[PDB]
Amino acid sequence: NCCVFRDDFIAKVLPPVLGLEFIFGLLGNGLALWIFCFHLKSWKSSRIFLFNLAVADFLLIICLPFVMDYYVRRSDWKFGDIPCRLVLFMFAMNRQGSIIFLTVVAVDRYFRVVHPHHALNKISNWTAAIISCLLWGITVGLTVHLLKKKLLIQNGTANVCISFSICHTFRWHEAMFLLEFFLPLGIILFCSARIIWSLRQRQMDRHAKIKRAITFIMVVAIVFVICFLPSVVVRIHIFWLLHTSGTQNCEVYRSVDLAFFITLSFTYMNSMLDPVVYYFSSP
Ligand SMILES: C[C@@]1(c2ccccc2)OC(C(=O)O)=CC1=O
Repeated sequence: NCCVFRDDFIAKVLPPVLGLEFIFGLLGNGLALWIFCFHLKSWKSSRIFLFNLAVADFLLIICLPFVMDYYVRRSDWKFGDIPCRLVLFMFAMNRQGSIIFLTVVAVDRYFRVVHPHHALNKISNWTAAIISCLLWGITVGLTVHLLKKKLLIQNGTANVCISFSICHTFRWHEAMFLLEFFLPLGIILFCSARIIWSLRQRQMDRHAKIKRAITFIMVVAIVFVICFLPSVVVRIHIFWLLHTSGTQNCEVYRSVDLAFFITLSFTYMNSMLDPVVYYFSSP
């Protein structure tokens, strides 16, 4: 009897917003994959990591119509009782996989400006594919547990495919939702701080085009914070009522859960702005 409910205001927000993001997501990341496969004449180590970033976003954009149909049925999973776990495993894997390949690019850019002579900058394509394959391995390590757990809680006659329910339990999925964001913020922000400082200490900033390069190092951090921070702060807010003054009354959870469910739409926006900021902007 965990806190699960639905409202009508979200039905006037999510179906238009989620559908609109799907149009931009498919045209953006779909076109980006076209250039990588048939227009990139030299596949270096740096472009390999960026390619995986587009694959993760595309695997999430293709699943946007399925989750969109969930709301239009008044929050009812009409079909796919077993695919409910599948359609949710493909969502957390894409979200976490995008973050992992988002920090790697930031880490890769850090080693090219602060340690120009390091041997890591000259790794061959294969070595950049063995590392990339191992990164995909750890993505499913923290996500395949969705299949083991049972899902589709029945509210009498309705079906809801939700794993972010506001119920007082030490769930690994909820805890991993907080580690997937705080830890990269301690690496992405730190790496982007030295890149925007080493390029300034050595006076390379002035009288060069590199001003644009410094600008887009901060743009990446801005997009990451805007897309993921609001979802986290409303998740921690739920934990406050869950730990103290909660677990009994479901009315206090109504406001936060509705905000959390809507704020989750911020996450599928980083999969739309990534081709605009990462690939297309760069020459
Ligand atoms: C909205 C939702 C979803 C996913 C697939 C099918 C229905 C609903 O997306 C997530 C997620 O982004 O991880 C958790 C969900 O409950």
